Amino acid sequence: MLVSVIIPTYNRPERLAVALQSVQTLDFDSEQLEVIVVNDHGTPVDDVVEAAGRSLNVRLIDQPSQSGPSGARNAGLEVARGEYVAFLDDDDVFSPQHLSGTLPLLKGGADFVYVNINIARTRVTGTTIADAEVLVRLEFPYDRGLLDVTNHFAPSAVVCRSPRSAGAFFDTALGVEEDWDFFLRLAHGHKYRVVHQPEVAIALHRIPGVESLTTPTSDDIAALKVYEDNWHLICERWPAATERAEQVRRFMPVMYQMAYASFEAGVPLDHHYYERTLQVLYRALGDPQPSPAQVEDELRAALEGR
Ligand SMILES: O=c1ccn([C@@H]2O[C@H](COP(=O)(O)OP(=O)(O)O)[C@@H](O)[C@H]2O)c(=O)[nH]1
Ligand SMILES: [Mg+2]
Repeated sequence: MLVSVIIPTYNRPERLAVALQSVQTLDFDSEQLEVIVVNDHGTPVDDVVEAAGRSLNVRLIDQPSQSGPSGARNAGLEVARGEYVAFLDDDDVFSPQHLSGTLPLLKGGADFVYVNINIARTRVTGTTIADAEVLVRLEFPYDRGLLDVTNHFAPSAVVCRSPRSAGAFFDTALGVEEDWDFFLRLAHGHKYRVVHQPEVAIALHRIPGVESLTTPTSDDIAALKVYEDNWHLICERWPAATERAEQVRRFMPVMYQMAYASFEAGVPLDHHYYERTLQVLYRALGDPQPSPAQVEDELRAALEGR
């Protein structure tokens, strides 16, 4: 009744079990918690979910077709009983303080809370986040409209007042930045009151692999093209609610062009170039307004590695 956790999962049965165990080690009264696991028509997860059910009130929904992370999260939102919903992607983990650290804010009058994010480069558990290898963390306060510029967190970091009660859902046409579109839909479409909670963190696993052993393929260009396209899509859909954020939006195509040129020249970008761009854009939104040529230079240093 108090909290529903929504875990969409697709051919990751091993990682799903790590995510579910991180729910089992929540410091929380399990009487007030329901877990909804949504299999997006991948390989079965009944055994994983059966195991977690020994300690949790878990429900498995089997999608009859692969609909995407948007479709699968909606499947969970439609059936969620909790006053508040907490998203968890099957390859991230909660810290034990995930709900004890956010629920006071939601009950006190927030509708939307996001916590710090540790971008973990090695696989960790819910009780072992501090053991993660971490080069960058997403800990941006909510005082400059960075969210109006571009996405600076991920669903696993979000606890929010029931989107079904608001009639607010994920857009199934978006396969990338669907979460950004959704957060803007709550914040601007439904006037959710957003609050940052820096005392709580999750682990979001971004394990490097082969790409930095090879070079930019024409698929890094294809994927960025779709990212760029959806970014323009959502920008048109949700106008910035401040003129400063509206001006800083114009830096993202500058950054995209820099990225394309690098890819085309066969030169890889920093593995965290997006997150280093967040830091540049967060500065461009505040304090004294830097010049546009200074910011264009910082984007350069951000995409290089420095
Ligand atoms: O067709 C898909 C692809 C992914 N997912 C789920 O959506 C979440 C986010 O997917 P992923 O981790 O690949 O997203 P990213 O971290 O790249 O945003 C995970 O729980 C996936 O299992 C899904 O339900 N259907
Ligand atoms: Mg993921």
